[PDB]
Amino acid sequence: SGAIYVGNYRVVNRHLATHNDWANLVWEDSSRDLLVSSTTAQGCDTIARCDCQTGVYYCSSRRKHYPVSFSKPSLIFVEASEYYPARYQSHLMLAVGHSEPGDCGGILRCQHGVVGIVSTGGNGLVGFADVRDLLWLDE
Ligand SMILES: COc1cccc(Cl)c1CC(=O)N1CCC[C@@H](C(N)=O)C1
Ligand SMILES: [Zn+2]
Repeated sequence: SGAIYVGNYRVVNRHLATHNDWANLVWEDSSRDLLVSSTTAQGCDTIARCDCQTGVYYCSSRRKHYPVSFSKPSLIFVEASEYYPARYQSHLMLAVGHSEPGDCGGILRCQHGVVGIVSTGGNGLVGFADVRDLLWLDE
Protein backbone atom coordinates (compact mmCIF):
# COMPACT_ATOMS: atom_id res chain seq x y z
CA SER A 1 0.00 0.00 0.00
CA GLY A 2 0.90 3.69 -0.31
CA ALA A 3 0.08 6.98 -1.99
CA ILE A 4 1.61 10.31 -3.12
CA TYR A 5 -0.11 13.42 -1.79
CA VAL A 6 0.67 16.50 -3.96
CA GLY A 7 -1.47 19.65 -3.92
CA ASN A 8 -5.11 18.55 -4.06
CA TYR A 9 -4.27 15.17 -5.61
CA ARG A 10 -3.71 11.64 -4.31
CA VAL A 11 -1.73 9.26 -6.62
CA VAL A 12 -2.23 5.54 -6.00
CA ASN A 13 -1.80 2.26 -7.84
CA ARG A 14 -4.95 1.88 -10.00
CA HIS A 15 -5.36 -1.76 -8.79
CA LEU A 16 -5.40 -0.57 -5.13
CA ALA A 17 -7.71 2.47 -5.64
CA THR A 18 -10.59 2.61 -3.14
CA HIS A 19 -14.30 3.33 -3.71
CA ASN A 20 -13.54 6.88 -2.54
CA ASP A 21 -10.70 7.28 -5.08
CA TRP A 22 -13.08 6.28 -7.90
CA ALA A 23 -15.80 8.68 -6.64
CA ASN A 24 -13.27 11.57 -6.73
CA LEU A 25 -11.56 10.47 -9.99
CA VAL A 26 -9.33 12.95 -11.84
CA TRP A 27 -7.42 10.60 -14.22
CA GLU A 28 -6.59 6.92 -14.56
CA ASP A 29 -4.62 4.77 -16.94
CA SER A 30 -4.84 0.97 -16.82
CA SER A 31 -1.73 0.66 -19.00
CA ARG A 32 0.31 2.55 -16.37
CA ASP A 33 -1.38 1.07 -13.21
CA LEU A 34 -2.04 4.66 -12.03
CA LEU A 35 -5.04 6.50 -10.69
CA VAL A 36 -5.25 10.11 -9.41
CA SER A 37 -8.12 11.29 -7.19
CA SER A 38 -8.91 14.73 -5.73
CA THR A 39 -8.47 15.60 -2.02
CA THR A 40 -9.80 18.39 0.25
CA ALA A 41 -6.59 18.74 2.30
CA GLN A 42 -3.31 20.07 0.79
CA GLY A 43 -0.74 17.29 0.28
CA CYS A 44 2.60 16.54 1.94
CA ASP A 45 4.86 15.68 -1.25
CA THR A 46 7.20 17.34 -4.16
CA ILE A 47 7.37 15.60 -7.63
CA ALA A 48 10.84 15.24 -9.21
CA ARG A 49 11.21 16.78 -12.72
CA CYS A 50 14.47 15.16 -13.83
CA ASP A 51 16.12 12.21 -15.61
CA CYS A 52 17.64 10.48 -12.52
CA GLN A 53 18.18 6.70 -12.79
CA THR A 54 19.25 6.25 -9.14
CA GLY A 55 17.17 6.74 -6.02
CA VAL A 56 15.80 5.15 -2.83
CA TYR A 57 12.53 3.23 -2.41
CA TYR A 58 10.50 2.16 0.64
CA CYS A 59 10.00 -1.65 0.88
CA SER A 60 7.15 -2.43 3.28
CA SER A 61 7.94 -6.18 3.32
CA ARG A 62 11.32 -5.36 4.92
CA ARG A 63 10.31 -2.13 6.78
CA LYS A 64 13.39 -0.60 5.11
CA HIS A 65 14.52 1.76 2.36
CA TYR A 66 16.90 0.48 -0.33
CA PRO A 67 19.04 2.33 -2.90
CA VAL A 68 18.41 1.33 -6.55
CA SER A 69 19.58 1.92 -10.10
CA PHE A 70 16.51 1.78 -12.43
CA SER A 71 15.80 1.81 -16.16
CA LYS A 72 14.18 4.76 -17.98
CA PRO A 73 10.35 4.61 -18.20
CA SER A 74 9.44 2.08 -20.91
CA LEU A 75 6.88 -0.44 -22.19
CA ILE A 76 7.47 -3.74 -20.33
CA PHE A 77 5.55 -7.02 -20.59
CA VAL A 78 3.80 -7.90 -17.29
CA GLU A 79 2.26 -11.33 -16.77
CA ALA A 80 -1.42 -11.74 -15.93
CA SER A 81 -2.46 -11.18 -12.31
CA GLU A 82 -5.87 -11.12 -10.58
CA TYR A 83 -6.07 -7.41 -11.50
CA TYR A 84 -5.03 -7.33 -15.20
CA PRO A 85 -4.62 -9.69 -18.17
CA ALA A 86 -1.08 -10.19 -19.57
CA ARG A 87 -0.16 -6.88 -21.24
CA TYR A 88 2.53 -4.26 -21.77
CA GLN A 89 2.61 -1.80 -18.89
CA SER A 90 3.85 1.63 -20.03
CA HIS A 91 6.00 4.21 -18.17
CA LEU A 92 7.50 1.40 -16.02
CA MET A 93 11.04 1.44 -14.59
CA LEU A 94 12.75 -1.76 -13.45
CA ALA A 95 15.46 -2.25 -10.84
CA VAL A 96 17.10 -5.04 -8.91
CA GLY A 97 15.65 -5.04 -5.42
CA HIS A 98 13.35 -6.97 -3.15
CA SER A 99 9.59 -6.70 -3.59
CA GLU A 100 6.37 -8.66 -2.83
CA PRO A 101 2.82 -7.84 -4.07
CA GLY A 102 1.86 -5.80 -0.97
CA ASP A 103 4.91 -3.50 -1.52
CA CYS A 104 2.90 -1.71 -4.28
CA GLY A 105 2.52 1.97 -3.38
CA GLY A 106 5.99 2.39 -1.79
CA ILE A 107 7.60 5.63 -2.94
CA LEU A 108 10.76 5.89 -5.03
CA ARG A 109 12.60 9.24 -4.50
CA CYS A 110 15.70 10.91 -5.84
CA GLN A 111 17.38 14.13 -4.56
CA HIS A 112 14.72 16.14 -6.58
CA GLY A 113 11.60 14.59 -5.10
CA VAL A 114 9.16 11.75 -5.75
CA VAL A 115 9.90 9.74 -8.90
CA GLY A 116 7.17 7.04 -8.79
CA ILE A 117 5.58 4.21 -6.83
CA VAL A 118 6.16 0.43 -6.69
CA SER A 119 3.86 -1.27 -9.18
CA THR A 120 5.41 -4.68 -10.19
CA GLY A 121 8.17 -7.07 -9.19
CA GLY A 122 9.39 -10.60 -8.83
CA ASN A 123 12.53 -12.75 -8.39
CA GLY A 124 14.80 -9.97 -7.08
CA LEU A 125 13.21 -7.29 -9.35
CA VAL A 126 11.09 -4.28 -8.42
CA GLY A 127 9.17 -2.12 -10.99
CA PHE A 128 8.09 1.49 -10.44
CA ALA A 129 5.33 3.42 -12.20
CA ASP A 130 6.86 6.79 -13.18
CA VAL A 131 5.00 10.00 -12.30
CA ARG A 132 7.64 12.60 -13.43
CA ASP A 133 5.97 13.23 -16.79
CA LEU A 134 2.60 14.23 -15.11
CA LEU A 135 3.28 17.95 -15.10
CA TRP A 136 -0.31 18.86 -14.17
CA LEU A 137 0.17 17.30 -10.67
CA ASP A 138 1.84 20.65 -9.74
CA GLU A 139 -0.60 23.07 -11.27
C1 LIG B 1 5.53 -5.58 -6.31
O1 LIG B 1 4.73 -6.59 -6.96
C2 LIG B 1 5.19 -7.89 -6.95
C3 LIG B 1 6.40 -8.29 -6.43
C4 LIG B 1 6.77 -9.63 -6.50
C5 LIG B 1 5.95 -10.56 -7.09
C6 LIG B 1 4.74 -10.16 -7.60
CL1 LIG B 1 3.80 -11.36 -8.44
C7 LIG B 1 4.30 -8.83 -7.51
C8 LIG B 1 2.89 -8.42 -7.84
C9 LIG B 1 2.86 -7.74 -9.19
O2 LIG B 1 3.85 -7.74 -9.92
N1 LIG B 1 1.74 -7.04 -9.46
C10 LIG B 1 0.65 -6.74 -8.50
C11 LIG B 1 -0.71 -6.53 -9.15
C12 LIG B 1 -0.63 -5.52 -10.30
C13 LIG B 1 0.47 -5.94 -11.28
C14 LIG B 1 0.61 -4.98 -12.44
N2 LIG B 1 1.17 -3.78 -12.19
O3 LIG B 1 0.25 -5.30 -13.56
C15 LIG B 1 1.82 -6.18 -10.65
ZN1 LIG C 1 16.08 13.41 -9.76
